[PDB]
Amino acid sequence: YVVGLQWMGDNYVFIEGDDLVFNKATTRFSAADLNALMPEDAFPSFRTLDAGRGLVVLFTQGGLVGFDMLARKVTYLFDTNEETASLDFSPVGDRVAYVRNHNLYIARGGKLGEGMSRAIAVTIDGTETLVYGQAVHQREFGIEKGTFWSPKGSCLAFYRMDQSMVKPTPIVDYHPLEAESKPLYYPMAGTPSHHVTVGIYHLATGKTVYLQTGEPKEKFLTNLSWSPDENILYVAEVNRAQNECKVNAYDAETGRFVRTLFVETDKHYVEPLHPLTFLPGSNNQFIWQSRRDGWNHLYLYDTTGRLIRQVTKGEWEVTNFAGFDPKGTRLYFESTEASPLERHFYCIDIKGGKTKDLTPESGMHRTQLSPDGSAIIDIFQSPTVPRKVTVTNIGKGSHTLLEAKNAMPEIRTGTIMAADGQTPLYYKLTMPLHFDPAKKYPVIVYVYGGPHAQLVTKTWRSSVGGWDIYMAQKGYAVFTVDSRGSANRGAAFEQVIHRRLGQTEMADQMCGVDFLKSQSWVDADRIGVHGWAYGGFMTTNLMLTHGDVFKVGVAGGPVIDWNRYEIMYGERYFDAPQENPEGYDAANLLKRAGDLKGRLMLIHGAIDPVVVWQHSLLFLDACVKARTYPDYYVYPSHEHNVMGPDRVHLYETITRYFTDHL
Amino acid sequence: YVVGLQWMGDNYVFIEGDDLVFNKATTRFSAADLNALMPEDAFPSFRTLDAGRGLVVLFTQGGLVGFDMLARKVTYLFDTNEETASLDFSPVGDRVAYVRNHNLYIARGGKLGEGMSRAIAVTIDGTETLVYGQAVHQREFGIEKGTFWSPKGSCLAFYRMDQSMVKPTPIVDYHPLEAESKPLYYPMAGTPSHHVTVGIYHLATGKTVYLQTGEPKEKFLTNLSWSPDENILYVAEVNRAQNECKVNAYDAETGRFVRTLFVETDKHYVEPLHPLTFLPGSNNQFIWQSRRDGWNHLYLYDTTGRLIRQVTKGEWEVTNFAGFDPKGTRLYFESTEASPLERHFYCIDIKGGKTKDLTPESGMHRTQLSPDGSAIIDIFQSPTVPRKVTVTNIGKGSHTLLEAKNAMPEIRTGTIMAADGQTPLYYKLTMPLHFDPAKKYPVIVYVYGGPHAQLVTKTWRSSVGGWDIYMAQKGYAVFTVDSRGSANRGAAFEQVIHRRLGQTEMADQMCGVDFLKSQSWVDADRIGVHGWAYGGFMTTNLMLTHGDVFKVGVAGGPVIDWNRYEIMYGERYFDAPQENPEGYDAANLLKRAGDLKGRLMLIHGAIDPVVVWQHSLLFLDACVKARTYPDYYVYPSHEHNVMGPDRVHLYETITRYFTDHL
Repeated sequence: YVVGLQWMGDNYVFIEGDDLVFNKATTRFSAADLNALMPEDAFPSFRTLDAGRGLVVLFTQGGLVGFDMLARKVTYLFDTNEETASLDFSPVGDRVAYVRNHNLYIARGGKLGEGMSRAIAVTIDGTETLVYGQAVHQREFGIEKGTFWSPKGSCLAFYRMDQSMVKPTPIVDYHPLEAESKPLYYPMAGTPSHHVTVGIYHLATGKTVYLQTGEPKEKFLTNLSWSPDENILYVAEVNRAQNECKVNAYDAETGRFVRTLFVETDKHYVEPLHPLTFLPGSNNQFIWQSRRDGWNHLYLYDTTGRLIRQVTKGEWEVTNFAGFDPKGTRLYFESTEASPLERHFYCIDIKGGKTKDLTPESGMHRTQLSPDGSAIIDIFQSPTVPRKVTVTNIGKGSHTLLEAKNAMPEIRTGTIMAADGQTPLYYKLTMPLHFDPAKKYPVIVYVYGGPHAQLVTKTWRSSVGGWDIYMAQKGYAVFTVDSRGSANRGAAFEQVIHRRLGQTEMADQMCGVDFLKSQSWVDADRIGVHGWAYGGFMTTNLMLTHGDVFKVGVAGGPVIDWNRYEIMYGERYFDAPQENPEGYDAANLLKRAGDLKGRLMLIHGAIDPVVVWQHSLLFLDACVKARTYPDYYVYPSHEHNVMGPDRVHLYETITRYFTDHL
Repeated sequence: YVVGLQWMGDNYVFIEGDDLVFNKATTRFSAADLNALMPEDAFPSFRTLDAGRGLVVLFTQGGLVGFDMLARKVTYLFDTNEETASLDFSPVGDRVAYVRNHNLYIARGGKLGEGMSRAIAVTIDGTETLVYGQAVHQREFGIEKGTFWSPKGSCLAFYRMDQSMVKPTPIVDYHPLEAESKPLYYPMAGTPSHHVTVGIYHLATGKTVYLQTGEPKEKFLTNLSWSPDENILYVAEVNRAQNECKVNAYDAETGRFVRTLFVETDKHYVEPLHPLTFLPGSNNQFIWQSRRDGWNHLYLYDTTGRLIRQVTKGEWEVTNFAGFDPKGTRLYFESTEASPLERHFYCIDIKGGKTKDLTPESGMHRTQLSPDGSAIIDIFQSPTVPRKVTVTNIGKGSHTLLEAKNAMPEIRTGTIMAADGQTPLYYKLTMPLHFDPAKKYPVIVYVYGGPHAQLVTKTWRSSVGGWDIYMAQKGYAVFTVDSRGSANRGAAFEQVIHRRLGQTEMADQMCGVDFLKSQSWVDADRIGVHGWAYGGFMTTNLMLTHGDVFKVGVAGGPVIDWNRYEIMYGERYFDAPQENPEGYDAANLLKRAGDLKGRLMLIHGAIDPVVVWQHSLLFLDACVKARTYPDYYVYPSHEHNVMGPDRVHLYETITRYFTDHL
């Protein structure tokens, strides 16, 4: 990454230590010039709010400074009471919503000099048991926050989560003299889910209204989408069985149910991940993403509920919807049409038809469509190309903004059949530094395998934070393969795992082993395995299932008993435990601890809210009574992943463990 | 141990599967004959209540059966509501006191056939924050329970512990679907102690009275001792500085303070461990144990507070007071007068003078003085003798009841100077199985080192649960040495550690190393260390202090930061942390985690209430940030020590760790 590249109206900006170089399709702006315009070394970090209007917000000791870049003027001063995590600025740019001590507030931006005004408390009965304005449903179904402003800043929609009926998991903080425990309302598979409702605060009247979403109370309220009109608030409702998704229209004034536009079901599960996105200047048509036909595509609906058409279609998937052209006759997006291993920015006619790849060079393309929808910033990188920024006037020439190119582990890539004998799996093989084919090196299988992830793509070097490359330097070869269940290969490719977590995944992973055994340089007796989270589940499951093949493994934050995983994610792929005993039992690693004959180290972050510590601890417990002997390590200060400098320590631990036992 | 040997009036009993063979100085009693006398394979286990009268209690599915052995008659039936842990039977043998759901109750024994009567609730406002009738002050100062009956069963004294001012430590139970947390009111060094008061329930009137023990509320109320008279209730009060012990007399009728018999102080700390024990048929004289002159001896006091004399005296210590002769002219006891490495049962004149060793054979003598104070059962064992039961009519011959004698690790014993160049330390050395002096074996130092313990004594084989012998079989030599601070060597020998925990102990332990380096067969580069609890503290401290000497270690339930150890024990030897910063800082292993260069494994029982889990977890945390790499293992179901079959697993883990890294 090189100094935050992005759009500012019709200018594409990027920093330069002390400078913020604005350019087009050219003029600087120093941290100094900026300070000159402030009230009270390099260029300060900031969050862009309105790329188009160039409005941004600067974080500074005491309040936030709204600042306009295209007009170099300080917009407003906001006082959030030192709360930044939940900051959600009104689209009008003059107000910001945030959560503080369980409640939702709206601080009004104060003009420079004109004085500040007391923030407004939208709610006042918030609690650790009653959460307001924050992510809900375990951050599934695209939910990343809990506040939603109406297009015109007239209303502020927000979640209200009653989790008082959820038996909590303790999260211990071991730093105080005496350790302190805070409860974590983590709803486990099969247990009563939390109860969510959507409230709507009207800035004008200060009046609040909750959508009459009805019963059952556990209904999953996802993807809130306001109407450009602000009269309707759309909600993508999903049932507990997660096999039905009703998109409903709600009266934002009264909260009354208006009607169901459309419903979509699926044999295994439906999983809405994006809001409705209306066409520019339209209040009757909107684009909706669906994976209904086995591939995520863009559909053009009409607020009546009538499907006008499926804009994109094919055995590939849209991996990001960037938007439209000013008129709204073309849709821009990122997809795997070129290859499951690549990402290209496209552009298709709103009427459908052929798509035009705008970033055809083989590799990974991460593109940013400009505001005026004309130009395009493109950051590319392939196995051969480290990076290559390319601002482009859609139509004109493609002025390159930056190009680069660089003993190291040889990385090989190939394909192999999955355990079904027909499905093509992709793998990346990191050869040991100073590889000598005369030799017989030890190999470690790095594995995730779970849904929503794809590890093998045409990128630059590693795609696992460089752990593979680290290990390769210590003499071990690392191998990864996106087994069935992995992402971006279509619904059929993924859903095969339904109700049978771990089964096909391992069957496919063993095909990755056969491949490795086919290499002369592969020492079939020194095969290891490593993984985190879902990869932890796999690493352990593999060692207990194929104790003869894998000698050593290290499993971080491993899911051991899926009955203890969250309702939302867990139930989608496994279904409730009461309705699928055999599936759950086959994956309950606690039941097969006695099969641990090799050397395995579980690693966990004590205050982990994703995969509760209990998982790895209970495994150890099962081992004590089954008389098996795993190893262990705990990071008391970390949650799910060890981030920051501590990661040097994590890598050192994981690595040394293999150099010690593999 | 061979079928519970003990006294029953003038008979010495011991079981025999289905039989209970009574004998003298002879007749059986079958489990069958017994069942014939019950209301509703071998001989049932039982708790003796009155050895003299032969009264016992049998635990049987539904209630407890009081039974008389010397008269083969069922005394009473007790209904405790399935509560056994706290059972404390009235000396009258017809009533039992017990705690159930925070409250104290007294169930009356019901005669066979005559019907049962509803138990009486002495208290009713008990809580997890207000504990009634249980051990207090962290089970220090001899406190093992919280109920004390008056000699005639007229009154029931009991502790009332208000711990609401103690910040609790969580104890997580990871077995339920979602882990559950119960608070543990573990008062850490320097924090507010709990508030204890002694209540007295009068069976006759049902009236209750609390001793007016006054202020400060943190006063340690220890060693409650009733007067044979039942009018006075004696209490050994200890201050927070633990340098003063006032023995006070209290009116059992009103609870009013009567007077202070005597006070005893000490430069470092005073530590009362036994109640007052009046002379038979006397209400004015009682024996009191003190270590006031640097050695635990028996003192003869007068209820006025006047010291009549010091019955026993010498540079040895009384290790157990068995009692007197019917008349009360001789005291019987166990001591180290023969040698700190042995235990002999003695007998001295109440007037003082020479002591007569009644069990002179060199070794460990565990004796039981008969009720009529004439005979004596003696279980002996030495390095050469496995066991040797010996019933003896004090004066007559010594009829032996059982004698026994048996490739194995050669155990050597010797002495070495402590780091002060003058004090004699004793060690036990377990040689590796199949020792060959031509060789150079690796050695592991097993260490406790803390106060109140003595590992090196003239016993049979190991004296560490056989772990030394286990390791010796896998090629490693194990060495232990009772360093200064260890028990039974006098106050001066122990107190040297005061305010400087870990310092002299290690200095002495390194003298044990020099000794080992003096052996040709000792491979000076393969020296390890193992310890539990205080031994964990030592093991870690040694590896961080002498990283060059110790290559590998395993520390179970280790105290790492003494600021997190209980007030009672901790403050006695270290004094408060606020008054001894340097002492505490020098022992705060968290401060020196960066010095861990060798391989160390901490082991802990998750629900450990002695050494809170936090200790080892924080150490790991300190290591992550100091960039050092220890190993780890947790037993989620265990407390301080892994007992039962699981101990096979513990031993296997500890051992394999050394065979892997040492």
